[PDB]
Amino acid sequence: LMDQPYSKTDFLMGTVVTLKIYDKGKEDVLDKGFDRIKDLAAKITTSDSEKTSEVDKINEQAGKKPVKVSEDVYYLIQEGLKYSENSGGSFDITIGPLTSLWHIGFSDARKPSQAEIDAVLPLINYKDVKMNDKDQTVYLEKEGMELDLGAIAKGFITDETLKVFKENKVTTSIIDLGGNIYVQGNNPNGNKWNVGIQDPFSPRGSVIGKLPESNMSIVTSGIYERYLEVDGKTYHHILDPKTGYPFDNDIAGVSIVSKKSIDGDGLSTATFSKGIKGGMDYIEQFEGVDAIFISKEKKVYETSGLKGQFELTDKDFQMDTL
Ligand SMILES: Nc1ncnc2c1ncn2[C@@H]1O[C@H](COP(=O)(O)OP(=O)(O)O)[C@@H](O)[C@H]1O
Ligand SMILES: [Mg+2]
Ligand SMILES: [Mg+2]
Repeated sequence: LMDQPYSKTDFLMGTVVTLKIYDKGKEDVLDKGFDRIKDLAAKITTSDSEKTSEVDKINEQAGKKPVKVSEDVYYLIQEGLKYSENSGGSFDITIGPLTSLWHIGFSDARKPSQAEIDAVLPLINYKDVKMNDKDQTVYLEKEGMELDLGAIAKGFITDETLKVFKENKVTTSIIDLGGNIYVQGNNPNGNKWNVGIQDPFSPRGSVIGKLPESNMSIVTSGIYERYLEVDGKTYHHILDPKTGYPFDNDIAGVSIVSKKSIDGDGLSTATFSKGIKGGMDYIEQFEGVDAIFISKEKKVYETSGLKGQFELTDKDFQMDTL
């Protein structure tokens, strides 16, 4: 193991992405990782006017005909439908018509009018996604429907990147896709990795504290990471598919700790829909999954798996308990 890792940085999917590998001799696995990330993102993205992705193709054939898709996309949509069901539809990968409408995080983001929202809500229904395992085809049942895999793409890509790493016998590494961290192995000095917990009020990278972790995903969401501002008001990018407006409750930010990064992303949105007290309860129903919640009043909560493990460093915040 090396003290200083092999490191590469890029800007993809609208975020800074960095990979670090500490195993001597494996510098070329960084390119294998970024290659994989780029291949997955090209299949998944809807927001490239120059290329038609598999997701784009599914969307343009809504109500028309099923679409042959690759194993990567078929798999990701299957998992998205499970998270959709498991969430009670507060998370729904068919939110596409609604997220296209606000298009938060792009220079043309806007607050649509209620009448425009009302027109797209009847299109949001994960149950209208028709999978065929035999054919490996995906069919949206009604015209107008749009898939949006945004809320699970970085988790899936992280896990797929780790698979690339393990295939090349990488043992110690850090994968950072902006709002997703995976830490593999331990620090070369033998300690667990000290994972920063994001300060939801400050730019990405600022932290309120550290959580020691090894071989774990940490996924972070917050009310200010991608948002729109108009008339002195803020609209973040995690939308209520039943309302058309961003979830409004006491959560400022949440970091979810799990074995798989996709479960991190997956569980993120149903957690936002439930608030602090309800989101902790939801997370307590999932074995091997925990969370640190940060409320709008700057108080910090741990689920049972994590109780007493977060090390708070920012005095503006305070540990609290239900
Ligand atoms: N309720 C929802 N269910 C499913 N997907 C959503 C929902 N709201 C927004 N999305 C899509 O998923 C993305 C949110 O992903 P998330 O992981 O929470 O943010 P980040 O990209 O900062 O990690 C949005 O940008 C949008 O494309
Ligand atoms: Mg997510
Ligand atoms: Mg994410």
